[PDB]
Parts: sequence; structure tokens; C-alpha cells
Amino acid sequence: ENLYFQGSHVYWDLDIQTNAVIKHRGPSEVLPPHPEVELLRSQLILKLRQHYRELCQQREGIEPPRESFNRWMLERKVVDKGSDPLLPSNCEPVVSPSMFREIMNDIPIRLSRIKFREEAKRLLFKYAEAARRLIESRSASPDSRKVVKWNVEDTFSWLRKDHSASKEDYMDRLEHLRRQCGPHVSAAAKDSVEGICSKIYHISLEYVKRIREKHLAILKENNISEEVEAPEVEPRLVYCYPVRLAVSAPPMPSVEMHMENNVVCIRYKGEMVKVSRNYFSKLWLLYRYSCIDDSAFERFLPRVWCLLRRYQMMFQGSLPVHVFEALHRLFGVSFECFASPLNCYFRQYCSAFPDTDGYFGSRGPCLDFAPLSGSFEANPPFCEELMDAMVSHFERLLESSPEPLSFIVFIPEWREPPTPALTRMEQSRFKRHQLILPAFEHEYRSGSQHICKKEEMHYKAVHNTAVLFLQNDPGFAKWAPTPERLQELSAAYR
Ligand SMILES: Nc1ncnc2c1ncn2[C@@H]1O[C@H](CSCC[C@H](N)C(=O)O)[C@@H](O)[C@H]1O
Repeated sequence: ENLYFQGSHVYWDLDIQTNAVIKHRGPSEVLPPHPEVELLRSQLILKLRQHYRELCQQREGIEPPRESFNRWMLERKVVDKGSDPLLPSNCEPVVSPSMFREIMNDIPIRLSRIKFREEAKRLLFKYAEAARRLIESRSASPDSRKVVKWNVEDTFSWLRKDHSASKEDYMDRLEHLRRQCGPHVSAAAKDSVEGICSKIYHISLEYVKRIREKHLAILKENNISEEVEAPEVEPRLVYCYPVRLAVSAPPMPSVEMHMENNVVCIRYKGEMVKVSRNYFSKLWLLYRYSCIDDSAFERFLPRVWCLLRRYQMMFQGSLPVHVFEALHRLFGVSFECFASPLNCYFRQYCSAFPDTDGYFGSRGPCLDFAPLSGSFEANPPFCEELMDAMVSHFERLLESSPEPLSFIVFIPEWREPPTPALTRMEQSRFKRHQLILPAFEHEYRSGSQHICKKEEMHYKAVHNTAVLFLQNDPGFAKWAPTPERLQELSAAYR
């Protein structure tokens, strides 16, 4: 009963070797990270977030929906053909469907939960006033104007007369009025919201070039060229390896590091990133297991600074440790399709950034990773466009491979009407079993687990979680969801 230090718990098993198999692929075209480039990349995101909250206020009088910007970057990266690993650069369509609908949901007014009878009367009144105002101001068909005008006016006549209404009466009147005016207000504000989604995209596209022009200037300063070395590959099937970068890495600037109360602090030009001690030791193991261009491991500290700085600009949680042990012991799981160097359980995984995370075991973005065999676990971030692309990606891999392939996907029943991605997997021909983790009866690890305290690690899931076993025929023959296996799996959730 004597820990090495306070918080010296292990939340990973970096000894599990991979069973993921891929065709040997060439290096990624993304440039190796550099602290001077990430410093410019971080301050351009902070400007981009400020542009986003100025456009929503100046053009709609509303603040941006919470996490709508972060969700926007996930959606953009599903279709982005650009070369920046964080900001979108070449997307189709320009207007993001994710950012568009999240803004529309708070138009003409962001509805808030009401805790009193007069609060409901206020929200109903404020909505009616905002809906009528938005139609008169923005160009619309005289028909659409008249429908909103009268339907709003009817709500006002009822508010003056019927003073005996209750908290429930005001709520039902709002939903009806929201149903009637909803479609008409959307067409009037469509051009305005599309402008917000388009302006933010074009500003980011401009920021990407400002990042590349400084990144190329640093490479040319160190006499490094952006050319191919030897794309001649002997085509073969191999076990998965960390994503490699084509361009050689230049020598990194010096960074200063100190530890205070088992918390590691790394500094570069006044900017400091923090990480707890055991996760700092974890990154050291991942760096030794994965990095092959740093012979003396001399770029470790500056590359860790870039890693932590990248996930700071990025601003769910992980499965419990005892659950990952069960997935590996019962279903041979050895790979996380959605993870990061800070939350990964295995030393092989897919992450959002191949330039900063490849040095720590990442295989790059999941949609660019095409395994032909292996047992996988999938806990993707809540983003419908990414989730939908995921099951399409998984189904293609299960279709076109005679080797054992398995995907155990954890998706919450968060939304009152389920995401199409969850429904698509429920009807998949590779679905071998569907399991439901009851709400308030299973846990997750913190999303800030890399620096949060041990008392703040685990939290109860307030929603159900759907666990789906997507396996081809040979994968089902090897890692079948047998009753005895499903028995021990649910035993780890207790
Ligand atoms: N395009 C992408 N490909 C792979 N992983 C991605 C990704 N975009 C985001 N992610 C990562 O997916 C993670 C989802 S949280 C998952 C936690 C844990 N690895 C688990 O499986 O339970 C986030 O940390 C995020 O960084």
C-alpha cells in the first residue's frame, strides 16, 4: 500500500502487440511538427474562434452554440482534401452542414430551459418578437411574411386575453408557434447562416497558407526539401506501424521543462503546456515504441510540447481500464480506431493528427487507415458526419477482406432520435450482437484524463451506450460474441 507517487496509476497496456494488418503504405505528406509553427497555429485558431463568435453576434445576435466550432473541425476533416492537419483547407461543400444546423437551432433565439411560469411567458414572447422581426428585416416571399406575421400576432392576442394560463400552457403554445414559424424563418436566415459557415471556412483557408508559408520557410532555412525519396514499394501485407512523415524533420529549437508536484511543465517562448507525471512517463514509452527518426530521442521534449499544444487548440471520454482488458482478453482487441496519445490504451491506435501523434504510436486518422485484419474498438467523438463515414468505412473493410476482422463500436444513445450512424450499424449484415449499457449504470474515464486528478478520472454515463459487434465471417469465427464471452464483458461493467 505504497504508491510511487500520488496519482501513479496506469491506464494503458503498452505491451499488447497489434493484430491489425494493412497493405504497406507510403509516408504521409504532412510536415513534421515544429514549435514555431504550432505557436503560429495556436494563435490563428484563437483568432478563428474569435471570428466565429463575432460573426454569430454581428449577424444573428447570438453566441455560438457550445462546441459547435470544435464539432465543425471534426466534420470538415471528414471531407477535407487540404494539407493542414488541424484547420480545413479544401472541402466540398464549402458550407458545413454541421455548423449550419447548430446555428439554425438557435435562430431567431436560443431557447433556454424555463424554471417558472413567468419564465415560459418570457420565452414565448421573446420568440414571437424575434420571429416576426426576422421576417420583416430579411427578404422573404410576401406569402412567407404573412404566415409569420399573423401566426405571431395570434400568440400576442392570446397572451393579453388568457391571463389564467399555467407553466404548461405557455410551453405548448411555444412549441406550436415554433412549429409554424420554424420553416419560414429558416429560409429567410439561410443566406445569413450560410455566409457564416462560408466566411469561417475561407478565413481558415487563408490561415492554412499563412501556416504553410512559415512552415516552408523554416524547412528551406534548414536546407530541407519537399520531395519524394523512394516511392518504389514492394507490395506486401504487414502488421500496422505508426504513420510516417515523408519530409525529414529539421532540428528542433530548445525547450525548457520542470516538474512541480508530479506535474510536468514544458515551456517554449513563454508558452507552457502541462501534463501529469504518469502520462509524461507514458508518452516516453510511446515515443520509444514508435519513433524511428530520433535515434538518440533528442527531439522528444519539443515534440511533446507540440503534441500537448496541438490538443490545447482542439480543446468524449474513454472506456474504463477493466473494460479494455476484457475486450482484449475475450475478443482479442488490440487497437483503438479513435484515440490520442493522451487517452490511448494500446500502443497502436488512430488519432486526429498524424504529424504530432505518429511519433507516439498513432496510425493517423481512422478514415485513412484501411486494415485487412484485426480486432478493433471504436469510440468515436459525437459528430454525425464522422460517425456516418465511420460505419461506411468499416463496412467497406468488412466487405472486401477474407481475413478475420472485427469492430466493437461504442456509441451512446444520446440523441432522442438516434443518429443515422447508429441505425445503420443496427441493420448491418456484419452486426453479430448488439449490447446496451444502461444509463447511470456504467462509467467512462475523463476526457481531461492526462492532467486531471485520480478522484476526477471516472464519471457515470448519464445516457445509454450501444455496443455493436461488427464482424465478417472469419472475424466472427475467431472473436464471436458467445454468451460466455458476453457474460464476462458485462461483468467488467460492474
Ligand atoms: N479522424 C480521427 N481519426 C481517429 N481518431 C480521431 C479522429 N478525430 C478525433 N479522434 C479522436 O477520437 C477520440 C475519441 S474519445 C475516445 C477515447 C478512447 N480512445 C476510447 O476509445 O474509449 C478523441 O480523443 C479524438 O482525439
